[PDB]
Amino acid sequence: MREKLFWILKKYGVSDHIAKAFLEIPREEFLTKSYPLSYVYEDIVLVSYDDGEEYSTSSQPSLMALFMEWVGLDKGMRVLEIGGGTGYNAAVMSRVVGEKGLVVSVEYSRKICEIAKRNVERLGIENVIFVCGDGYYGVPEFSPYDVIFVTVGVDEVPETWFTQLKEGGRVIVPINLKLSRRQPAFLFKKKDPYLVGNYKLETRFITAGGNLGNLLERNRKLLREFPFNREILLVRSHIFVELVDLLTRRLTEIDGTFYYAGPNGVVEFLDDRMRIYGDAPEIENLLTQWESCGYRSFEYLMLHVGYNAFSHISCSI
Amino acid sequence: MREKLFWILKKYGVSDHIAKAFLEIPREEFLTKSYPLSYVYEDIVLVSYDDGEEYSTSSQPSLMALFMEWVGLDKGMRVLEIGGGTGYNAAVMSRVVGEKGLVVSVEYSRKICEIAKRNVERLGIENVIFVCGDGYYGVPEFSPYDVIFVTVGVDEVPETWFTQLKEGGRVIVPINLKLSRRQPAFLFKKKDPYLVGNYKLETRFITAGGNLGNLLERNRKLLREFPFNREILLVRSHIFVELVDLLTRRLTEIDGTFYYAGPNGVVEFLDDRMRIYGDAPEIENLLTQWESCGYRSFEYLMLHVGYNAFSHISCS
Ligand SMILES: Nc1ncnc2c1ncn2[C@@H]1O[C@H](CSCC[C@H](N)C(=O)O)[C@@H](O)[C@H]1O
Ligand SMILES: Nc1ncnc2c1ncn2[C@@H]1O[C@H](CSCC[C@H](N)C(=O)O)[C@@H](O)[C@H]1O
Ligand SMILES: [Cl-]
Ligand SMILES: [Cl-]
Ligand SMILES: [Cl-]
Ligand SMILES: [Cl-]
Ligand SMILES: [Cl-]
Ligand SMILES: [Cl-]
Ligand SMILES: [Cl-]
Ligand SMILES: [Cl-]
Ligand SMILES: [Cl-]
Ligand SMILES: [Cl-]
Repeated sequence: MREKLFWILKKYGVSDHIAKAFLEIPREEFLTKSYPLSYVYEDIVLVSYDDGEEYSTSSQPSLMALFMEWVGLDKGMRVLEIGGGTGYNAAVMSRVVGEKGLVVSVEYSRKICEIAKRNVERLGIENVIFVCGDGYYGVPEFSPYDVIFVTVGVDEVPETWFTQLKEGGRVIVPINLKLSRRQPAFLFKKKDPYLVGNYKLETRFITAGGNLGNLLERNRKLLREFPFNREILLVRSHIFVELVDLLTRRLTEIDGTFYYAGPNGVVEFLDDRMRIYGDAPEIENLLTQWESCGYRSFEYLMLHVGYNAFSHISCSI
Repeated sequence: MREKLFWILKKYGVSDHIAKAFLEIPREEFLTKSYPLSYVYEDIVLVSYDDGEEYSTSSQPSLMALFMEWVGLDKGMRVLEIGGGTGYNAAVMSRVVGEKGLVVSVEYSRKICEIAKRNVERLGIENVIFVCGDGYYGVPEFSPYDVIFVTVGVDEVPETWFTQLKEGGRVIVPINLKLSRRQPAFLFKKKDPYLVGNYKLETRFITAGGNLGNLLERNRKLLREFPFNREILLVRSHIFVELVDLLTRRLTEIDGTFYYAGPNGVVEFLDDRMRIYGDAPEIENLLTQWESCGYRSFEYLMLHVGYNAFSHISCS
């Protein structure tokens, strides 16, 4: 029953206003497959749709509640959810933001998105708008948003989301760190022209398709030919490459060699060494900042992701 | 007369092969308005043309001789002269490079250029080619050049000249500084992808027209909209802005405020600080290097002007 889930969330430290949201939405109405109710209200992930071709899951309730607590989701806010699925999380967040708030959710699968629209209608929810398409583009018509809530692993936070986010808005997002076979989730706050934030924990969301899952491939198109400049010894190169992936969103690879596709140069990353073609002073700056921060991995650094500005690292503690 | 001029050039340390060229060219043949011969050979600037609307001047002989010495002008070289005027300096250099050398001289004024052509034609000087046009473009066909010899104040050394210059080639050039309104002359040597050089002395030349005199206006068109990033305080801002003018050649201005029009951002220069819109790590690096070099002005620094590369400052 919903009561047990509500209680379990309270035990997790989830506040009353967010926990109450989970008490008001019947999770079973979002599952296309029948499960015993005792299973429906367990704090676990549930397959919500599976036809052999397409698949979707309802996320672990406590993780979603934590995400909501972390971004400070509350009454009257406007949220852009990426990876709506059959709609359960969107429905829960709709109760959190209340009647004056709004939830816009994007689902890439046409079939799954249509099922979500139906579920929203069946439950009589009037403040949840589902959009069927690639979350990469966001939904500018209903921006600005207070929060960008991502429930699918994405290669990057596209500039679209940044532009659609209010100054001071938050982004909770699981990033596909494919080069390390990991999915770290981060919490960012917008302070134009940056998203400033920190790593939170490892997550297990479905990996995104479309333009939210082909960044390496897309960035190959950004590569240009530049004359060789110089080489620089690089310690813990893999750790730095992870940081370039997260901070620049311009990392790509050709034949297994990773390259930063810069606007004025290309940086080829090798085993504890990097070759610079053209100019990439922004990469030299990240390296200096990283060195000043003890060469620690991304989990222990404050990230300043620039939009129409280069990125930087800080570790003031 | 020319005999006195020669003696003076020698007294200034000018080599014999260069000073001798001044004994072979009649300066009076390049002046359209008669002057007493005793004045013609004084070591000064003379008005060589003036129809009331347009005018040109023959530069100070010793300054030209020094320029020649500094770029190592010698026999068989190919020189691109910018700002040919009525042709006197081109003619003198033609003697230095000899029958096997060549002087390609560009003059922007159609009338003055025609006069220059008539002058070398009349004197039978055959290794001088005058081009009537904007020196901004140089003259690709006759490159590679050993030397680019500039005799007019220019806003920048365009990439065209860099491309047309041999590796190891030299450029002697007076640059129109946008802020201080001075015309310091610099000696550069090409070491792809840079022109590496140093300030030599302050000069006074006619300020170039065409694309060699409208850099601020051209760069204003390169400005783009970028979000405010951050503000950076700095001391001796004017000194730094002049270095940005010289090293980046991307300076512009609107209503008296100078801006660096960068590829990825715009830097607004204020009296005691600069505001960065978008990003300009290349400026951030020049700033750090300048501060490292003691916040000194361009006269004391080694400039590495990049072409298809960002620039750098050194002070070894
Ligand atoms: N590029 C892209 N844009 C928008 N949605 C995507 C996507 N790639 C994947 N997805 C979707 O993201 C989803 C995440 S699982 C659904 C979690 C959802 N918040 C709920 O409450 O059920 C899947 O349904 C999947 O098809
Ligand atoms: N963009 C441009 N390209 C080539 N010449 C230019 C110019 N702008 C100005 N000039 C010219 O540069 C000249 C400099 S005065 C001439 C010095 C000349 N070497 C001589 O011996 O007389 C003037 O004739 C002037 O018209
Ligand atoms: Cl490949
Ligand atoms: Cl591949
Ligand atoms: Cl670089
Ligand atoms: Cl560099
Ligand atoms: Cl930077
Ligand atoms: Cl100053
Ligand atoms: Cl001052
Ligand atoms: Cl910055
Ligand atoms: Cl520098
Ligand atoms: Cl340097």
